[PDB]
Amino acid sequence: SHMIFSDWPWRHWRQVRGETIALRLNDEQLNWRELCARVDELASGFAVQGVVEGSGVMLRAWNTPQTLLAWLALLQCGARVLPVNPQLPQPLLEELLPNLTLQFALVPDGENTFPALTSLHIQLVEGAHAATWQPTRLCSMTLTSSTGLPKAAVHTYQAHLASAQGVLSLIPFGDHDDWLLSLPLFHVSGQGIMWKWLYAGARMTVRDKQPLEQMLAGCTHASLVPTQLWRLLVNRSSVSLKAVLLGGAAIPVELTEQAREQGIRCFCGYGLTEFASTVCAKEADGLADVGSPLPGREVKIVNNEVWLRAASMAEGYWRNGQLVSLVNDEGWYATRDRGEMHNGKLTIVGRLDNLFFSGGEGIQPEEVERVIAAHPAVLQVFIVPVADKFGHRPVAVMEYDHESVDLSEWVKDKLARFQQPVRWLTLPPKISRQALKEWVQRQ
Ligand SMILES: Nc1ncnc2c1ncn2[C@@H]1O[C@H](COS(=O)(=O)NC(=O)CCC(=O)c2ccccc2C(=O)O)[C@@H](O)[C@H]1O
Ligand SMILES: [Mg+2]
Repeated sequence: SHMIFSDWPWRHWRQVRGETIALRLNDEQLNWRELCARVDELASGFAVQGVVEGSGVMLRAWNTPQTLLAWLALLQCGARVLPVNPQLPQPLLEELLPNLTLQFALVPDGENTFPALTSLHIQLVEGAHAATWQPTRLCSMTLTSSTGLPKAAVHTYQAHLASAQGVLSLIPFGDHDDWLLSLPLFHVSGQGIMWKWLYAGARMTVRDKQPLEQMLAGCTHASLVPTQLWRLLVNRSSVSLKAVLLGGAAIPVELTEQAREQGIRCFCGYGLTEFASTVCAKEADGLADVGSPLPGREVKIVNNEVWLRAASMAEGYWRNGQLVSLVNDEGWYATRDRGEMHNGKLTIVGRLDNLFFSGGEGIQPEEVERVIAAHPAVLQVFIVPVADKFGHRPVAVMEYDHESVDLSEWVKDKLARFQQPVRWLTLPPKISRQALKEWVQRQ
C-alpha cells in the first residue's frame, strides 16, 4: 500500500481532512489545520531570518514540542537539517561543522556557541512561508556513531517516506492510532516515527521527557530500544499498547515473551542510520533471526558480511559540499555487520569491529551476550575484552532484574570454556563499546 503526496504531508492531510486530530503536544491536541498554522508561524519566522531552500541548519536540541515544530518549519523552508544530540562535546562539533556546509544554528533550549554560524531564533510571524514540495529534495543530515569521527548521512524526503512505506507494510498503524515520539529526532529511529506518522496520516504524541509509562498515556505505538521496554515490564506499568517496534541492538526472546505476557505485541527490526531506520523486520516469534527484508529492500551476505540496497538509502555522506557515495564497486552498501541468511531471513551475528581474539579463538561479544541474555534475571549484558599476559580475555559487564546473580556455573553448559567471563562486573551508572573497554581496564 502506497501513499502519494500532493503537498507537504502535513498540508496534504490538512486538505484531505484538516479537522481530524493530528498531534498531541503534551496535553494539547491539534488538528491538521492547527498544526499547519503553527508550522507556518515558525517557517515564516525562519524565512525572515534568511533561511532559504538548501540552507544548512544545525538543530542542537532534545525532543520537545518546540523541537518537533522547528523541524517541520525548517523542512517547509526547504532547509537541509542537521539535528544534533546536545550531549556531543563542543570540541567534537568544531571538527565536524566546517565540513557540513552550515550557515545557521538553532539552539532553542540554550545558546549558539559557533560564531561561524548565524544564530537562529524561534520567531512567530505571519503568514505561511513554504518552499515547493519536492520528494527528491535533500531533507536530513544524520550523524553516525564509533570508527572515528561521525559522518553525516544525507537523506531525501523520498527516502524517509520509502522507509515508512516499508515498515508500515508490516506494522498495522490505523488512522486513530497514536505513535509516541519515544526516541531522539537526532537519530533515525526518532525521525522514522515522525515520518511513519505523516505517511499514515494518523497521530503522534510529543511529550517533555518524563517516565516512559507517563509519556505513553493514550499512545498505541512506540519505537523502543530493549532497555526501555525492559523498564516498562519490570515496573509492570499500566500501558495500552497495540504495537512496539524494537531495534538498535539484538532483541532477546525473553524480553519479547515477557512483553506478550503483559499484552504488548512486539515487532523486531534491523535498521541503520544509512538507511533512515528499519531494513529487515518481523513480528516477534521466539526465534533469533530479524526477519526478512521489507518491501523494496535487498540483503545479501558476502564473506559473512551483510550487504544492503534499499530505496531508503542515503544519497551519500556529506563532505565539504560534495556527496560521497555510500555504495561499493557493485552498488551495495557494506554494513560491516556480520550476518547469516536462512529461508530468506537475516540473522545478525555482530559487528566485525567488536570481534576480538583470546588465545587464538575469536570471540564475538554479541554471540556470547545473546546466550547470557537467556537468563530470567538478566536485563543487560555486555561482553568486553580485557588485556592479558592470552592477548585478551572476556569480561561480563551486567545489569540484573533486582540484585546480582552468579552465572559462572549456569554458563558452563552454554558457552565454550574460552567464552566464559574471567570476571563478572556491574554496569556503572546506545552504550559506546569503546568507553566500555576503557572502564573495564581501569578496574
Ligand atoms: N536487530 C538488531 N540486532 C543486532 N544489531 C542490530 C540490530 N538492529 C540494529 N543493530 C545494530 O545497530 C547498527 C545500526 O546502528 S545505527 O546506525 O545507530 N542505527 C540504528 O541503530 C537504528 C535503529 C532504529 O532505527 C530503531 C531503534 C529502535 C526502535 C526502532 C528503530 C527503527 O525504527 O528501526 C546496525 O548496523 C547493527 O550493528
Ligand atoms: Mg503548514
